[PDB]
Amino acid sequence: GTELDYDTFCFYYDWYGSEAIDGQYRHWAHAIAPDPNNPGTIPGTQESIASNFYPQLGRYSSSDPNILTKHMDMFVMARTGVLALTWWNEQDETEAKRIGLILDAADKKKIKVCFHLEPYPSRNVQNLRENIVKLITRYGNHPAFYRKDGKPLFFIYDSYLIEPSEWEKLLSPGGSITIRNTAYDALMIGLWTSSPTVQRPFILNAHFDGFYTYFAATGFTYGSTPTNWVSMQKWAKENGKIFIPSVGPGYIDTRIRPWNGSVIRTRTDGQYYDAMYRKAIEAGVSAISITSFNEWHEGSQIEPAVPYTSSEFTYLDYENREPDYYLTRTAYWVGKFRESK
Ligand SMILES: OC[C@H]1O[C@H](O[C@H]2[C@@H](O)[C@H](O)[C@@H](CO)O[C@@H]2O)[C@@H](O)[C@@H](O)[C@@H]1O
Ligand SMILES: OC[C@H]1C[C@@H]2N[C@@H]2[C@@H](O[C@H]2O[C@H](CO)[C@@H](O)[C@H](O)[C@H]2O)[C@@H]1O
Repeated sequence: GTELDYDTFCFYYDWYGSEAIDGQYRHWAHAIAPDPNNPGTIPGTQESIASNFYPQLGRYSSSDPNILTKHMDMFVMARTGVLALTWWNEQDETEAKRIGLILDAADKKKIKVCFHLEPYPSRNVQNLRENIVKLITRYGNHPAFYRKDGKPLFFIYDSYLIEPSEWEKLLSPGGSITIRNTAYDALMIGLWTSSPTVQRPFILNAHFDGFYTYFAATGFTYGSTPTNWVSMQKWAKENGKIFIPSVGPGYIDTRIRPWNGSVIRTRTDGQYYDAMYRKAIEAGVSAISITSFNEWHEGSQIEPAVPYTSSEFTYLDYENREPDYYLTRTAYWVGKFRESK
């Protein structure tokens, strides 16, 4: 009852910086988003960071090998065997260095790493293919690189921004630039957002291998409404698709999106997380994703947080629970998920 689960994916963000390592407390400092219907910036000082919560590890660097060790030990505590790494195609030496550091640290703990392909500028199926080839070439032989039944796995965020007719070229076995039957074949997991009438043909026509839902906030989309998960799984099974619902402990992003309060989901001392995780397991899925390890801007993190009140902000915290509660509660749910597999 302590081993890692390799069908449990935890979304991980490597974009945090410190002045010492990165030259700026990157992401702890963050622009405040204008209201879609100034706004200024959060300066990323000790007192004022771009989160409604406050990390136990402080304003850390994602490139600090000592932080990475600590994070891998947290994954072990949570029993989450796969780190699903945000990937922004920065094409810079700092990105390349950090990915290697994360793979190296993960391997010491038998954690695996897969990539979460983000909506980088001009993303399209051709440069996606080239980037999948690059990632598999660079990292595919690393011992921590994830495979499921012989295949890499990628999550594709906001996949609906690319038309199914383009996806088909990459993901159908007959597609013009197919990855199927090549050295670069992979399980491609697209984002299910809206109603079945839209999403079912999208997924089929795009030739995705499966789908995930991402959002930690229940009801934000059809896909992130857990009462839909039984029927989504039924459809997945009938159509040979892998459904990987995303569960999270809460949501709050109002430091960076002050206009977005309607998306707040309160943690209620863990009861929100328990409810969402239970629904995923009851749906009878093969794999679960966790939003998130450390999306601190969106308040979905399971990473330890501490009480903190500064002269600039009174942070939220884990209340009646201890800082590592969400790690240990994840481990509880991983056990229940395994019991179901
Ligand atoms: O606008 C706030 C909203 O922004 C982000 O989500 C956007 C997009 O990535 C999603 O696919 C669609 C889903 O309908 O919504 C937005 O356009 C997220 O940061 C989200 O959590 C946030 O509420
Ligand atoms: O990993 C998928 C998304 C997770 C999270 N909603 C953000 C998206 O990133 C945008 O918003 C971040 C702040 O929450 C911002 O730092 C980043 O630059 C944005 O691209 C992720 O795409």
